[PDB]
Amino acid sequence: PFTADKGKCGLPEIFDPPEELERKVWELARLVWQSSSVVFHTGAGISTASGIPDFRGPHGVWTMEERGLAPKFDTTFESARPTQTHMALVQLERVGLLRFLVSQNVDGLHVRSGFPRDKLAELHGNMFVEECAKCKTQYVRDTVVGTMGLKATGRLCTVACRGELRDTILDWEDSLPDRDLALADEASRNADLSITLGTSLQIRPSGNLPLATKRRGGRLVIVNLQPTKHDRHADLRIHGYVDEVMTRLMKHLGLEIPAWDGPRVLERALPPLPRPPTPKLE
Ligand SMILES: Nc1ncnc2c1ncn2[C@@H]1O[C@H](COP(=O)(O)OP(=O)(O)OC[C@H]2O[C@H](O)[C@H](O)[C@@H]2O)[C@@H](O)[C@H]1O
Ligand SMILES: Oc1ccc2ccccc2c1-c1nc2ccccc2n2cccc12
Ligand SMILES: [Zn+2]
Repeated sequence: PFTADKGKCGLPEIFDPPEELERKVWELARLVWQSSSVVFHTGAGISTASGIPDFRGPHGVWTMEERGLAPKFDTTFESARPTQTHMALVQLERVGLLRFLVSQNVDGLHVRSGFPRDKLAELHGNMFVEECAKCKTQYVRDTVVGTMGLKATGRLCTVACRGELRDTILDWEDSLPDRDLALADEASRNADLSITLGTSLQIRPSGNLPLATKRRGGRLVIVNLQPTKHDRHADLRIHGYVDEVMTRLMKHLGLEIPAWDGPRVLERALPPLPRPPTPKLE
């Protein structure tokens, strides 16, 4: 709990220089174009450009704690805006290029960005979500739910039930949600491309799921400023800021990154929108 293993923290950052970075994002476009089933895995580094520190970055929560310093937030969770990366994931799902979204983040931003909850697994919980112990109904709130560790929040279930409502923030000892894990695992297994964004992949089983894509010939892309636990298994590793990678990628793919209306919850994925025709890849 206090000696929970926080892994390797504050490893040096890598910057692919510009021409190498262009070449690798073109190759990622290539693989997106060639794949039948793309699953994206996200961690805390997709939210740093919205003011939320990561865990193991140079100024991450655990990194800073190791040296005696505090992490720094430049927003609240309620006032955080989804990044260019978050919104690029919203679009890729709408046009049928993303089959499933696995996230370790609890920051609420994927849900708030409008991303459909039935294509999303929130492996570590979501701080805006509470869950009824009795019927299992979830409530996506507009403010962070006061507690962590699957505790009672003090509110009751309003289903047509009075069950105790609890947070969904897993503690060190707490097993992952079975639904979310089972769907992330299925998705990961059947995917032919897994792309990891802003995770150092050190937590298991979250960080292992991208490797499942390797099983039957799947390709694995890792996008991260630091080294990650599975770098050697990656077919491509792109060392850059994820917003810069994603914006380049979308431009190659011929897609706009859509506008954020403010916080919205979408339960179920809408019907898929038209998307550009695919280039010839010789
Ligand atoms: N803007 C950026 N662009 C690219 N990479 C980034 C950026 N900012 C940060 N990174 C990289 O982002 C990576 C973020 O890695 P970690 O900080 O381990 O977060 P996790 O999501 O995998 O943490 C897993 C869980 O562990 C915790 O205990 C909680 O339970 C978490 O749910 C770093 O390697 C950064 O270099
Ligand atoms: O619990 C969350 C939840 C979400 C986050 C998002 C970004 C960065 C840190 C956190 C944290 C984190 N967790 C802590 C757990 C135990 C002790 C201190 C923690 N901590 C301090 C600041 C942020 C956090
Ligand atoms: Zn209930």
